[PDB]
Amino acid sequence: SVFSLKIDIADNKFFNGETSPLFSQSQAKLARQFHQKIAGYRPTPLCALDDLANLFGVKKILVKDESKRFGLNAFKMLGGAYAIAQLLCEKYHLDIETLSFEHLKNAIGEKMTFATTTDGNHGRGVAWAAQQLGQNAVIYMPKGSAQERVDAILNLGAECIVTDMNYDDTVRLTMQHAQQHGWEVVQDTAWEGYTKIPTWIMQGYATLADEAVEQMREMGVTPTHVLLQAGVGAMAGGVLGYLVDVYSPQNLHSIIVEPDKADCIYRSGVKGDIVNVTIMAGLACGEPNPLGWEILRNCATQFISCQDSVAALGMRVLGNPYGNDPRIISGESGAVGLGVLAAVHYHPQRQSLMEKLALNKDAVVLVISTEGDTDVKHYREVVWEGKHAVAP
Amino acid sequence: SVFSLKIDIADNKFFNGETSPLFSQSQAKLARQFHQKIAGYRPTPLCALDDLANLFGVKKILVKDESKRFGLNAFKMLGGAYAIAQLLCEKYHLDIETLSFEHLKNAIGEKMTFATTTDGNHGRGVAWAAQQLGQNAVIYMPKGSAQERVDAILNLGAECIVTDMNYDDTVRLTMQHAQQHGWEVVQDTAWEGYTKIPTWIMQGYATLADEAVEQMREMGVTPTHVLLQAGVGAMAGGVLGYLVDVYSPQNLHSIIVEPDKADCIYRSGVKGDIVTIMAGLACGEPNPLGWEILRNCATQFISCQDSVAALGMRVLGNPYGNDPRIISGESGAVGLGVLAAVHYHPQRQSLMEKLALNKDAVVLVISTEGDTDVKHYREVVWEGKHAVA
Repeated sequence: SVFSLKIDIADNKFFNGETSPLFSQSQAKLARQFHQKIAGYRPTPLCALDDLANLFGVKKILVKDESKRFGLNAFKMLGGAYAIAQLLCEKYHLDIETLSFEHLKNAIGEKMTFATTTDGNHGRGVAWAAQQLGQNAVIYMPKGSAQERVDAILNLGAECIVTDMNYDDTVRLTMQHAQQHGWEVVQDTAWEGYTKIPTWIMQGYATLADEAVEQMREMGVTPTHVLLQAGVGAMAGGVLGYLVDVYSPQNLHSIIVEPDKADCIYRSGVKGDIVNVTIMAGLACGEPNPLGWEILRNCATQFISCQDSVAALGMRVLGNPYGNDPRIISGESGAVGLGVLAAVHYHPQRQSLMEKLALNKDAVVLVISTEGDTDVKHYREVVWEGKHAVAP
Repeated sequence: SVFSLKIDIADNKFFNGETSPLFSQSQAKLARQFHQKIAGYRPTPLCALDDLANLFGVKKILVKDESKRFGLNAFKMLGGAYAIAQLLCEKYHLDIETLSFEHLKNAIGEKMTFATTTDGNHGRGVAWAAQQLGQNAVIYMPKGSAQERVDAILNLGAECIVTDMNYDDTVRLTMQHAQQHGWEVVQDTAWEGYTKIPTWIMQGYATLADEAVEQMREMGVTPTHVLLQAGVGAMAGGVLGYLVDVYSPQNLHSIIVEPDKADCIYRSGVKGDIVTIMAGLACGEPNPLGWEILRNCATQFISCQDSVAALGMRVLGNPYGNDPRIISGESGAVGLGVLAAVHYHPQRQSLMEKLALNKDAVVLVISTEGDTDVKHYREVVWEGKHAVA
């Protein structure tokens, strides 16, 4: 059926192609060397959706499936565990490059307590790392957070306090308690006086991009496009930072994807300056991450502000593939990049939307599925019950 | 996670447990012998939905996947091709056991013309068999029929006429033209003076039942339940007829499943006498031959809301846990849809008790068709068309 879902596309007028000092091939290779030492490491699958690509009128659609990332069901621990390891190594005067993760688990020293607010995956990665390394974790979640996500954190030995307040008021509470008790704040975003931890996080994320590049080279393919879903822009910034260093920013058509109720990067993209703004878990934004914004402002090709139901489409399209394509389990925020492609294909303005996005029969499109079914109830409501339908 | 879809359950008050020697084991095996000889024959998969069973609170859910029935994407050829072969052997003094497709496809001489009305699957089976055996087919389809289904018939070398009338009015036109030009009417239902062809069709359908029994006995399992979606009850009658001969009609909890606006068998079950719908489950009047079997041997009849089928499609297409994926059309999935609707229903406990569904239940389900209309299929599974709320 032909349907019209809100897709706003805006060219990045502030593009300059200046690559990053903090986020490149070398730091990502370092991070992956670290990840390669953790029990249960395995590069996550890069799935070829050949039949969907032929339906959509592109050459290839490739989906990085991060639901396979160590049983955490999301990509987030790549950064969270890396930042936590770095912090511990720093406190114990250890060199993270010359030791194994197991060496770190049995490390002796003063115990740290990590404090975080999360709407799902970030807190879980922090809680996971804290437990592995014998440290403590205190994770706060906003009002209305799903009990399953709370329990995922509790099952990792961390305290998990569900507040009566929204996301931002909970961050403030995390910061205030951490000051009071002498805890270490671990957030995936940056602000003035707080750039060190978010940098490690973004460098850690780049492991998934290094894996994808290797896998693409093995396949003998070169991407022309990448879609990156962005909350504050930590993943987008870190992942694009890596890919832009490999491919050049002129020769990679990067698209940043946000839901329209939290399109903080999209709005910043039009103005050029930082624009400050419930949202699908994962893609919340209040203020854009300033470290990530630097990379996106410089190197992102386009920004998209899309309708919420676009993500739900993506969940379904991945969950019940076309032709003989492989099946992928993708949560709301995980699927929105793929959703964009599905939404463009059924759109009346298919032809001009494709031309705008420079999609054609030669396009090799890289998509990141950032999480699996982290809320199983919401997942099945979408894919089985048809909740958040296209028309409704 | 909580939703109430209408699923009317009625015990069969007219149950007597009288099997049908006519639709039993021996006739199914005879029809299977015929299908076995057809190039590319392979029994259709019987998929174990173990993780779905554990979620729903039953021992096993087994799904007969008729989307693998040759390249037809539906079970229907099993009856249609068998009946057509029997007609040809009768007319041209041939032996069914030694019948050569290659010989009939190329032979010169007298040819039959087979006339039928379909909403999709039946006519495609008739067209397929006509092509394979060197005969002619003229297929009529009602107003609004999907162009993909029309093309599928045309691709088989048949004539396909799309009318501006409903299903029933198209059947009469088929009968009028066949009488006028001397064609052979091949319909998958019965009326007075028209039972012989439908009989073969129902016996042919039982090949899927014979296959599933073989597969279940290879698995070492015994089914406690079977859900059968019924249009006029030809598939149901033929399949249950077979199944109750194998397992006895007392030891097998059979549930006949019908959509809302076409519940002709359900209304006949409550009364006791013969009384544009999702493709394949149109009725109007029940098949008398099928009705005799269901009245006798069916444990229960279900009249369910339309969206139950759309649920089944999505549940099959995007499985739970590590279960195998199954592509199932609207009518194909409605049997599985009932199970998923019960599970999420407020009255789950009293629905399962009413259906004798428990932790020991081994539930056999038939997926009668795959994605025969791909536009519709993807609208349901991707776009969320016919949502639960």
